[PDB]
Amino acid sequence: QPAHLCFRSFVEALKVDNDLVEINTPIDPNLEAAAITRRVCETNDKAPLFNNLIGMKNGLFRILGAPGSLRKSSADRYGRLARHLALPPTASMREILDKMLSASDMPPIPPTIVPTGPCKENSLDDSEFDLTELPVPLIHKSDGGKYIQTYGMHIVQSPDGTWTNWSIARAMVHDKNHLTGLVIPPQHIWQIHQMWKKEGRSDVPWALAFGVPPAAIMASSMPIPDGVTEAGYVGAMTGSSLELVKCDTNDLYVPATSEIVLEGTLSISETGPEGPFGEMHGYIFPGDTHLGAKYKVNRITYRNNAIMPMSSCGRLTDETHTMIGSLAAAEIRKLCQQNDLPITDAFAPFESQVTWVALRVDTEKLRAMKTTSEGFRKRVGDVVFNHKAGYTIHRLVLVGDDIDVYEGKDVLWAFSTRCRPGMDETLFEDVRGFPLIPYMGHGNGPAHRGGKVVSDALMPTEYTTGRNWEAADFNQSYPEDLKQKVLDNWTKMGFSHHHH
Amino acid sequence: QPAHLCFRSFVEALKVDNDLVEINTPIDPNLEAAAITRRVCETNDKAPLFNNLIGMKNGLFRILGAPGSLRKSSADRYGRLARHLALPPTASMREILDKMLSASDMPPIPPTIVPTGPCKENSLDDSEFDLTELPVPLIHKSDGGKYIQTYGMHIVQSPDGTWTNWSIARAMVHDKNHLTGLVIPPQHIWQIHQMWKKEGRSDVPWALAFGVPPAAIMASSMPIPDGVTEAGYVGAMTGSSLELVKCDTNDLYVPATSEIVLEGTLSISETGPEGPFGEMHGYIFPGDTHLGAKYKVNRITYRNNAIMPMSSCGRLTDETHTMIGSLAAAEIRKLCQQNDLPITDAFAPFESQVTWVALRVDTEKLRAMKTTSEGFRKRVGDVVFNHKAGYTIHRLVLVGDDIDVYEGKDVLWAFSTRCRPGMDETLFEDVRGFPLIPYMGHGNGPAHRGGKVVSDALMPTEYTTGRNWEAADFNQSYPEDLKQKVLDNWTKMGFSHHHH
Ligand SMILES: Cc1cc2c3c(c1C)C(C)(C)CC=[N+]3c1c([nH]c(=O)[nH]c1=O)N2C[C@H](O)[C@H](O)[C@H](O)COP(=O)(O)O
Ligand SMILES: Cc1cc2c3c(c1C)C(C)(C)CC=[N+]3c1c([nH]c(=O)[nH]c1=O)N2C[C@H](O)[C@H](O)[C@H](O)COP(=O)(O)O
Ligand SMILES: [K+]
Ligand SMILES: [K+]
Ligand SMILES: [K+]
Ligand SMILES: [K+]
Ligand SMILES: [Mn+2]
Ligand SMILES: [Mn+2]
Repeated sequence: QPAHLCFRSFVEALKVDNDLVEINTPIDPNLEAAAITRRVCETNDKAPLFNNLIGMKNGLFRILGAPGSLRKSSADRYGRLARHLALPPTASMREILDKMLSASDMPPIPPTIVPTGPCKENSLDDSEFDLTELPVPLIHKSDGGKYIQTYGMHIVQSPDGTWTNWSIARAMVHDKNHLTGLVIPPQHIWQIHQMWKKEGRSDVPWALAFGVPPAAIMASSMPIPDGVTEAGYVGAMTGSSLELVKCDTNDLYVPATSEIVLEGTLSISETGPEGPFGEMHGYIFPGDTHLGAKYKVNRITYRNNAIMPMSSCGRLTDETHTMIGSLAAAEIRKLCQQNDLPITDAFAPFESQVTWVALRVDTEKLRAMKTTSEGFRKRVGDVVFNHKAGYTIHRLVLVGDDIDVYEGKDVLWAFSTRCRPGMDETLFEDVRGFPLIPYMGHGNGPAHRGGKVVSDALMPTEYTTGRNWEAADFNQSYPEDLKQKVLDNWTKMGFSHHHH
Repeated sequence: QPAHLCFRSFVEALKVDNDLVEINTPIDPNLEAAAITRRVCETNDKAPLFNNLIGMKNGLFRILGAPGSLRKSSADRYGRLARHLALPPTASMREILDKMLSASDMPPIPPTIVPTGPCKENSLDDSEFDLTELPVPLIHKSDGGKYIQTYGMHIVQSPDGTWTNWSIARAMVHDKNHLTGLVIPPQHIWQIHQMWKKEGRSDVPWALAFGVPPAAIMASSMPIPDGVTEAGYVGAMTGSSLELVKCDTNDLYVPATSEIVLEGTLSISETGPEGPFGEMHGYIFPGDTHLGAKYKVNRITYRNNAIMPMSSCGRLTDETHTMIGSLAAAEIRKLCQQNDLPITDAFAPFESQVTWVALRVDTEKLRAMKTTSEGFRKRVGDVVFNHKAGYTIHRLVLVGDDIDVYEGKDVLWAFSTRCRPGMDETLFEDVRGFPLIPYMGHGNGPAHRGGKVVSDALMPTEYTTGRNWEAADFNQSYPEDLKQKVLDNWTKMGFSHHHH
């Protein structure tokens, strides 16, 4: 099966790429696996596959860390993401995000039901598993629980059957047969949950599939529109209907090649202690436990030699930066274009801990609008910050056509030199805020509201007559023939490879 | 003579360090020298010494580019700056800035007059030179003139004789015997100029010395206090009285080992076209010429085989970042401490194009103040932004004791995650602004006023009871013994030198 359609094939792809280290000696899921993974993520090393996890019983489970993290070289920096999508490993960010957006104007390709698959190789019923006995990792030393769920896909369906959502929300083990986790607005698992609670008749039928098709985990992490079933979007994106099998204890459908599947219910009434957890923005607040959603597990099914993917998230760079930030930015780029805003590209700079999105503007189009900074900043912020795709983003930086928004250094340069603090900015206090950012949920103001800003790094003449400067750089402040002479004589004179 | 006290010895030091490329074939001062230098600065290469400059006559002149730019390795990144100051080449930024501040609580060591020196090896009077005939560089393709002065020291003295200031302000050739340049408030050359214009009797006696003692060019680029003679400060800093010779046509004194010396006057009445110039913030605005100050040159003296230093300034990283930013930040650190503010360290991040300064706070001291963010932000901004040392800085970022302000990545992390836009910031509109930043002089508001902000990246509990988080990083979210186990087994398991 292809790597983008089968997690087990994706692991083999990473090996073939010389992008995997298989650790076959005993590794402790209490911190050690996540510590190795953390170091990998902070150094852009090869992904670790822990084949000998202390506490692994009857096939549950091996761990793959850092599945969507960065490689060291510039030439295949995003290779692990490209391997989720059948793209060449040298794919640019622009090409990855375009591939993630491509299904947005295609008909869905709904999934195909098959009668069985590898996820049915083993099962454990209600008397045979205990979630406290599995090798679930403690990921950070102060975490409030063992976070079994950092890279699986929650599957829930609207009561009317019309929308089936796939999404990554965190969850940790509560006891032998329950998990707790975050289920918060405006996320789709929350939106569906609310539908079931207003009906008031039963808990939400639920499954959580780990080690799903890599193309499906990518869509699970992208804020595609309300009401859209991720399976059909992935089908369109990949040009192939995904094969799903039915759960044994409910009528939801899971990828046939899922490594591990939990089946059960998400309660519409119960809660339990959840968190704290070491989070995307680089922090944990020890002892900051709050009630979260409560899931009951009725059944586990799994592949022989099952592998659990894990995100050891925190400071730069991991799946929470490469996937949450970049995929939000892709959806925001589309959203702006559909609102007739002249945006060509969008990216969430890593240097902003993916809290900013830089929006590249077609300034020829801007000029024809015959508008001003104040008006244009307000229009952009109202579109993005009132939409779910803007949830996690607190600062939008508008830049002209000379800036490559996928290059943090150039975004930082533009922001720092072209946006006058205050005067060139519009603050938004009456929009939903992202409470996980420290300055929101542990800050001086309301955890759930405001704290957002549009910073205009467009220069004045970019609204009127056109760019009126040249950069004081080697590229722009010397003629072509001189530049080429310099480069051709560089090593000859005494001064100092693309792949490496 | 030691390298920090003699420019010619400093060039030899850079060679011995394998930090120099001597180019002995013909190089054009029309762009080519500055293009090579620009590339050096954008790639942290070795400093270029152009020994065969097309148009060099009767010893005037060779060029050294990139004299205060960065080296490639992390271990001696600031080595070229250390070589200005007799510090080991591995010196940290903290050690360089401490050495620049050390004279601030020492008695001055005034200079020693000697009867001659190498700067008197050759002379040209009023009938023998023509500044349009020398190999003065065109540094950027759209510059409004040939900028002879990018790394020399202007010397002017108060009418009462009590203060002699040394400073770098840019100047370009106007005609055979004049230069034009920037003389703008609040700079000391401007402050002295104003004194002479209010007396109204004569133009300002003036000299411009190129290739001065490296310790003296550093102090020339630092905003030490009003009224303080840079020579005595350098004397104290170095522990040695500087040797100066008298000018031939005026009574000012120049370093004895200066490579080239211009003697003349700065007019109290005349102006001439000046600029545009490719500037520190990374831009040139072609055709943006304005009247600047006008200098008359009456005499040139120079060393045999004289060498002119040159800054090919613009985008990262050159002398305008490493010296203007860092030395302002050092003076701001001192200024805050003298105003009883609990600041331990200050640095202007390169990523902010040296427009921000990050101030590290002793949060134990902050806690004893029993204050709030709003009050503390106002107090810090009022101290810094009303002082000359704050002129070039438009954003101050306050951070707690965990952040290394000399590490841009950590400053960016703190800013982006701990400062809530708007609410955690105070804007300052009634302070002097730096017009050279594009968003000031080519922006939407007053070029000379406002546009400044204090951004508080201190978390709430840092004012009260103490830090209440741990970072979600390898350093902080795993115990010591585990971390060390991981590191000791890293290459054994399969994963990947300080000098490289
Ligand atoms: C890649 C990624 C995405 C996480 C995520 C992480 C990763 C690695 C974890 C598991 C490591 C940390 C926690 N995560 C949560 C999360 N969304 C959320 O609501 N709660 C979370 O707890 N997301 C973000 C979420 O998946 C996106 O917002 C999706 O758009 C949700 O899909 P939806 O649009 O269908 O609601
Ligand atoms: C390192 C450095 C400093 C420049 C400088 C450059 C460099 C490389 C140039 C020459 C390449 C670009 C232009 N420069 C100017 C300048 N100050 C100024 O007022 N006008 C300028 O034109 N300075 C900043 C100035 O030297 C500091 O502000 C000093 O504090 C001035 O000394 P003072 O405190 O005694 O007035
Ligand atoms: K999704
Ligand atoms: K602007
Ligand atoms: K000075
Ligand atoms: K704050
Ligand atoms: Mn969805
Ligand atoms: Mn001075």
